[PDB]
Amino acid sequence: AGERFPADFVWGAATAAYQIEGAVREDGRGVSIWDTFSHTPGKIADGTTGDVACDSYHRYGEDIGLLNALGMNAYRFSIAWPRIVPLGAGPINQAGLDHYSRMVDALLGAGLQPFVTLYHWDLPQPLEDRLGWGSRATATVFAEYADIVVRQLGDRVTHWATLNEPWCSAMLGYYLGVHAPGHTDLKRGLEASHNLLLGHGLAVQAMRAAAPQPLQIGIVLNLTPTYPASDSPEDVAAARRFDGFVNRWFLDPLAGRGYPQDMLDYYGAAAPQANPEDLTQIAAPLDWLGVNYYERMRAVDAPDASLPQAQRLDDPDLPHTADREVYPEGLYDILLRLHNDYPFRPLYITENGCALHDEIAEDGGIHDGQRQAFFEAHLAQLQRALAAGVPLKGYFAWSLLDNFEWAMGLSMRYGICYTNFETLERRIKDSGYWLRDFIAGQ
Ligand SMILES: *[C@H]1O[C@H](CO)[C@@H](O)[C@H](O)[C@H]1F
Ligand code: NA
Repeated sequence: AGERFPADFVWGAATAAYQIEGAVREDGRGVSIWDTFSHTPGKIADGTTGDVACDSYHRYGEDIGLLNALGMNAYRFSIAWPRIVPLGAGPINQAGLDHYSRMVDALLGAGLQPFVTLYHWDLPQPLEDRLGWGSRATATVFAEYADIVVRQLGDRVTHWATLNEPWCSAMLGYYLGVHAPGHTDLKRGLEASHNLLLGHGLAVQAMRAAAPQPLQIGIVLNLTPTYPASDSPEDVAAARRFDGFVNRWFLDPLAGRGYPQDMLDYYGAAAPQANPEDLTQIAAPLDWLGVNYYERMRAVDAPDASLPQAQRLDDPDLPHTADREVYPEGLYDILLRLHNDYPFRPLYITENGCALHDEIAEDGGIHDGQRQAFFEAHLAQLQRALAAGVPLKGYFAWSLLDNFEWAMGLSMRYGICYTNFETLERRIKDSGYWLRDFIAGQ
């Protein structure tokens, strides 16, 4: 494959508001489901919360300094709905909009294109009190929030994503209970998935009407390429079920193909009520799709397990990070599939990276060679994808800096920059210097 990326390729790093900002009560911010969840004893592995995190509400200028030192040309970050509409449904908080306005101006002044995520999991708690993503009304008010934000910032921000990883919000938040709000019911999770998709579609339409200029609007999906452990009917069916559970359940309705019928049959009475009107809304045309990629699923049939009755067959020969199996070829596979089998284009890699047991060494650096190798290998797969015609326009490393990693708290470090959570000092890791020098060469 090729050596060089396009001259106008987007090179960035990514964060999310609750994971980095802190300042959870400042300047009118409301309570989010992640404030409630992280303050519930036992939900976070290490007793931490997002109360301070990286203090990026006050220290985003330091984050900009890091992006500049890395030679990036873009920054993917989220806007906290609790800062914009603290009650979820209700009046706006101009102080919240002004904060992000200043941030956007600081990014543009630095030559960093803002790639804004509207929803990165921090649902206002008052909406969860009224069933959260279990209620259609949450979709409606999400679109109202999207309208307000674009009205004020859309003169400067062209590239917007509605949702980050609706599979996580629905299935981890309402079915498996490991993410906020922490419910454990399949029917509620599937209902949440529909109202997330509906909220996405309503927001796209609202954003286009509210925008002062044409916008490039996408959605961001985690995708897991799935492979049967054997060619038996049982294992192949398990792979199809897992592929439907994570990938096709979201890709198909967004593509105007309805929900996948095999999954509707498998889910039975737990499937949501989806009329043709909702599906037309959900398929609101998009300008790009964001792909979040870390891992494959090598599936074996698991009849006694919870739905989708498919377990991972571990490969001890493959490298593992602090929390995941490394399989770079899956990134090529999933992109080839999107390019040839689905209508979304162009594509951005909106999240890719890894977690390691990073420490500051005696010399002062962070020697994260496995993370450097992770980036090198995945970037090579992107060159293969580009060679095959995949319309890939950018890449965002997850994450700019170590941050609050959801149910694992501050204990799971994904940064290309190290965060000292006691002093708030950031330091570039060796992999970040590698990205800097690779990008500079491009
Ligand atoms: C994508 O995955 C990373 C690692 O688990 C999370 O920190 C991000 O919030 C999620 F969008
Ligand atoms: Na390892």
